[PDB]
Amino acid sequence: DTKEQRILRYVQQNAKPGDPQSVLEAIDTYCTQKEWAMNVGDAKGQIMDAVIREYSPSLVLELGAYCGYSAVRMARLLQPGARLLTMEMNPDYAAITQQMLNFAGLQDKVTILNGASQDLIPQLKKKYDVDTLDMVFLDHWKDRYLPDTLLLEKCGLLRKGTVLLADNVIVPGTPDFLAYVRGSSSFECTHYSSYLEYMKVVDGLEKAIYQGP
Ligand SMILES: Cn1cnc(CNC(=O)c2cc(-c3ccc(F)cc3)cc(O)c2O)c1
Ligand SMILES: [Cl-]
Ligand SMILES: [Cl-]
Ligand SMILES: [Cl-]
Ligand SMILES: [Mg+2]
Repeated sequence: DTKEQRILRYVQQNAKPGDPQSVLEAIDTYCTQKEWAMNVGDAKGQIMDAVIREYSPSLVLELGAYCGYSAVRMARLLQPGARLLTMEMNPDYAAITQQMLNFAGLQDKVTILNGASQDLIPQLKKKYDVDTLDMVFLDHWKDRYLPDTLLLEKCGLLRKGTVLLADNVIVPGTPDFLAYVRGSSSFECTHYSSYLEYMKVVDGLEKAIYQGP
């Protein structure tokens, strides 16, 4: 089997069904003790939690679900009725993410879409009945952060106050995105320094709040 299958199985056998916190703890334990994986992790996860709680977004888009760690993290803190859409281009990972959400009991709050974000973003308004997004979590291929941000704007999915939160702006880094948002009058940016998941290596999140045209 794959690392991702092994992570899912560990959760199923070491967490309590319907208990998202136990799911996060199980993944963190597995990835610290057994096999590293590119989940956002606890250090950066705590920063994400603080941001989610500050904004209480009604509609969140995540780019890059992977195994669903961040989707569980965010969805567990959403208010009743609030929703998460998460995109994952790898079908095997999309299936892991669905099963992870199912186990966590969060499947009614989250929709996991299998496809490249550049292909799905233009369908959000008509197919998924989206008006604008309250928050976007970027965690997919690092060279897609900038083009997909520009695509979100083109498609009319950003509003004044839409919070972009980007993982991995130090490692692996996303230099074009980071330069762009920090240099743009349409974004107000804040850097949250942290650590790479499960590693004593500096990383960070960037929050970029959209200001309109
Ligand atoms: C498999 N996959 C398909 N798309 C993606 C998008 N994400 C990343 O590439 C990603 C990578 C790293 C990372 C990898 C190696 C390393 F040495 C240090 C950091 C960490 C993350 O948090 C990430 O999100 C991953
Ligand atoms: Cl994650
Ligand atoms: Cl993608
Ligand atoms: Cl961590
Ligand atoms: Mg990441």
